Amino acid sequence: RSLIVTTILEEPYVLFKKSDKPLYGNDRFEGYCIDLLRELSTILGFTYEIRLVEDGKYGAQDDVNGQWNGMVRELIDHKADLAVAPLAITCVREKVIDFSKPFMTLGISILYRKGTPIDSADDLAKQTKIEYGAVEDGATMTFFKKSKISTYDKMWAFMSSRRQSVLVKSNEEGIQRVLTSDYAFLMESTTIEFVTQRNCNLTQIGGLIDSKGYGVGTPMGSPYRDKITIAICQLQEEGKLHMMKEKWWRGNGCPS
Amino acid sequence: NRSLIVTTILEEPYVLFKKSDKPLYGNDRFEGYCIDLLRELSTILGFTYEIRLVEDGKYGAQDDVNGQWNGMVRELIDHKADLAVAPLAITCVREKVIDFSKPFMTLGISILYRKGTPIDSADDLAKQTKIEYGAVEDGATMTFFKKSKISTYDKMWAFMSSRRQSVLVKSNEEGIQRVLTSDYAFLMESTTIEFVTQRNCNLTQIGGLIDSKGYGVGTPMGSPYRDKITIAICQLQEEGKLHMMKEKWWRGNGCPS
Ligand SMILES: N[C@@H](CCC(=O)O)C(=O)O
Ligand SMILES: N[C@@H](CCC(=O)O)C(=O)O
Repeated sequence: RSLIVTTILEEPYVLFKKSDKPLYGNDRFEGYCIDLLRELSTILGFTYEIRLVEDGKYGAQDDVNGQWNGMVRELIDHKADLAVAPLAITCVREKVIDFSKPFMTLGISILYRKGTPIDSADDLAKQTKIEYGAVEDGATMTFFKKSKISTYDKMWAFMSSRRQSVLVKSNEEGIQRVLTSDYAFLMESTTIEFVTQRNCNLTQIGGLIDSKGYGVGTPMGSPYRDKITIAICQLQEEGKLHMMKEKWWRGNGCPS
Repeated sequence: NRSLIVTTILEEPYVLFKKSDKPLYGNDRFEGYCIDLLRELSTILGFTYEIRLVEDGKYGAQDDVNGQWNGMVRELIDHKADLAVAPLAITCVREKVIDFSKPFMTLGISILYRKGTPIDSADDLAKQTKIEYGAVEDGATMTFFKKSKISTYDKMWAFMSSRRQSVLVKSNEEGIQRVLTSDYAFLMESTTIEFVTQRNCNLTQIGGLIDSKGYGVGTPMGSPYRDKITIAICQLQEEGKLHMMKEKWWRGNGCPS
């Protein structure tokens, strides 16, 4: 039996492979998470079918009714066996789904343009001329919501009282807003690293604000979770996780 | 309920002896990021505890021949302690014999040497012989190099293993003192490197993180505290408390970097 693997389109983790002819099935995707998924299947010996989350969402809990959406809800309802995606392992998701050990470490940081007085979230928090936000219903947005730290709680009051105007639906939308307006985008440092190598005008501002991991998600209590953690340890041991990251982030396009 | 026995090891700034004129007793002897963490866990979960330094002074690694563990790891396996609240690296070989909470801090292995050196990576360090290098004996960093199949790290282990008696040292403080007085580069965890370099401007990290892992609270295999501790650390992490404690103990922030 074939495991259903739910994912989401996000460069350079998961993308449509470019070719002159129609591609079908798993063959039509490529990226870091497609390579990882492939290495996992050959270690653990399963077959799989990749499907993109119908929602287009990562997975947040809505306050009004306590229900999840996105990739998390797909695993909650057992419509997927695994989620191989840049899905952040967070405490609020660990209550409803299970994660393998992280296959990559990252943090929330700020994507903005080179050449400004802003050099930390602290500088953003204390003003309102430069708008900022994050992907709505992602892990970054939940960081700000739960923090009892002045700077981050103040950034959440700002974003919160301007939801319909400063929260974006995807990273690409946030990236487009940084490039076309006075807007700073809170997003994950791994993605920022990929993005600032293709746009020399963009830069990560300040350091990492938190620290987290991407792990493969599974429904709560499933037995593949421990198998997958052991496969990830082996790939880490062998340097393959590292090789996969140089391959997908290879692009000495801009100066660092 | 009885007090939990917590095993730990002296290591600035995680765990140290409070500075005082008069002598202190029990738990009152210690201070540090870890001791603060322990204190917070105890009130979140409601337990009393007694802190005991690991008898053999090691974090824990496996014997070459029989594969028996030593250090804090071995104390947990043997049930001599209920928890290990220390900068204990969560690693795959350790997870086979003890349980860890979710990590309260992430880090990686890096290199500590003097500023001014042309060495800029472990690959650089492996190809020369004027500069010696090593790690804390019987900890997660030594184990990393010992098990590595990556060419550069395997080359380094061949060196540290042959000069073992001299280059593997008993603690971070001993390795740091070797960096400051001899041509010796020290393989160690980035959090600790960050503590040191912020306070001594003659010292620097060389290269990036050599690998990546977290610190976690160790518990004996299958203990019920594991999930309760994970739950507490999540509370502390979400709200911003771990960050506030990191800032309190990594105080020194004063060098070009
Ligand atoms: N990777 C995030 C989505 C994007 C973000 O929140 O920055 C998640 O797992 O929710
Ligand atoms: N923190 C390490 C010890 C120090 C090191 O290996 O550099 C451990 O848990 O073993």
